[PDB]
Amino acid sequence: QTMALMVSIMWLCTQSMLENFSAAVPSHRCWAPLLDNSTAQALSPEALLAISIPPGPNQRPHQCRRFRQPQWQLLDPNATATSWSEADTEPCVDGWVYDRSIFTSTIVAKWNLVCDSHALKPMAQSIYLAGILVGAAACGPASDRFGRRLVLTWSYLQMAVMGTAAAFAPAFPVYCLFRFLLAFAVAGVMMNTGTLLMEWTARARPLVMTLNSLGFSFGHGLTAAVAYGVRDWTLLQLVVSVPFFLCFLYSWWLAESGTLLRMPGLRFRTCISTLCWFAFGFTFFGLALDLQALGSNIFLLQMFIGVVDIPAKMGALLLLSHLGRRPTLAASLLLAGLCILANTLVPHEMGALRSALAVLGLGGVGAAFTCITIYSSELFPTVLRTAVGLGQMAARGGAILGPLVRLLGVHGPWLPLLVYGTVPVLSGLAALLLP
Ligand SMILES: O=C(c1cc(Cl)c(O)c(Cl)c1)N1CS(=O)(=O)c2ccccc21
Repeated sequence: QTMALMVSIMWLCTQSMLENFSAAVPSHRCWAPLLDNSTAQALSPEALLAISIPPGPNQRPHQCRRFRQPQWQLLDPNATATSWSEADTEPCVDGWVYDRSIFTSTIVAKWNLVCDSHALKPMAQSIYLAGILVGAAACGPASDRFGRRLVLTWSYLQMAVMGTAAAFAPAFPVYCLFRFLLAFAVAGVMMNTGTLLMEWTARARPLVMTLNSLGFSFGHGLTAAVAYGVRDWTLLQLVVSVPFFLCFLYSWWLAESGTLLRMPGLRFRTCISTLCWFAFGFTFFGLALDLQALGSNIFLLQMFIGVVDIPAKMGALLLLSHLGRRPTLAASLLLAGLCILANTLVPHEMGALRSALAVLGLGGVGAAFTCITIYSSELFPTVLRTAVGLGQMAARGGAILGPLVRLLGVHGPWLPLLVYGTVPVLSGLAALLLP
């Protein structure tokens, strides 16, 4: 049934977007004696925070440095500001405390993802996407040998097990391994769902496709409410993985009640298709995992993303039927690129406009994915149609490289978004030359 696959892809969407909320970084500072000790520390907590922690980014108290001694010189206005020396600070060693207003417990606040380990969250996303790649590369022969239903049930069981395991992970490497196995099973489910929806009915192939995307969509759209309802990441992952335990009931139908010629042949079409897939995967998995910086409210941002991505990718099929395949694809790619570029061009004070631009860019990359996945079925004849698998592998590689460019935020907060806006523009300019 199509409804079962839609529910499955919606829950896989919740599992995928779980990383955007469980790895959210709140405003943090490390333990200070004049702010977290007993009453003897004294009134005016802002003055205590100012004299105990030097200023930092965005004219805020430094989230990564603490004063070893209380600097009373900055509190009295008669003295010159920024008079403290660098030697008076200590490397924020006494452990970090986090704001429990928005999120009560996250993977950043649990394992102390701080300056020295700030690359762990993008490294965790990269490990997840590498697990996705390994699963997509491995479950192929497994599905061809052991059957699609058996590997589907095994992947569902693995998703459930790894979800319940990562919900209670005591260490960071163990959590990374759990996420790697969960991503392996996610990729297995993805491959099986794609292989089944490609040939269950198909003329109706574009309709079925539009459909699994209206899918991941209703998804991010429902995962925002789930993240808003459950403030603890452990119980959040638990209640996200329980639906997979429920879907495991359909195992065994209720108990019975090669192709390397894609590179030399059509090399131009092959490289262009792989470039578009790489660009889409890169942009999507680089933007959909850092929504905290793209908007002011992550939940409202995701809800707006979904409610605007529904009609865009709905009319994407009308555009494909009326205007063609290449023109609408190039137009959507250029629109997404221009939106992500204007997201950096606009100042950060226009939060609503930044959120709107991010939503428009995500809708554009979704429409571009729809266009390219409809066009890949006609770029190559039946003899060459594993070009689709090669494009999928290229998109997975782009997804993997996605979080790796986010490390450039030290050189500037706009560089990752600058790349996320520049890559789709070049992708559309290259796809414009398609026949
Ligand atoms: O990862 C993939 C993916 C990769 C390949 Cl190679 C595929 O063939 C397919 Cl169908 C999906 N995503 C991530 S997503 O947000 O679910 C999402 C939403 C909409 C379209 C694709 C897609």
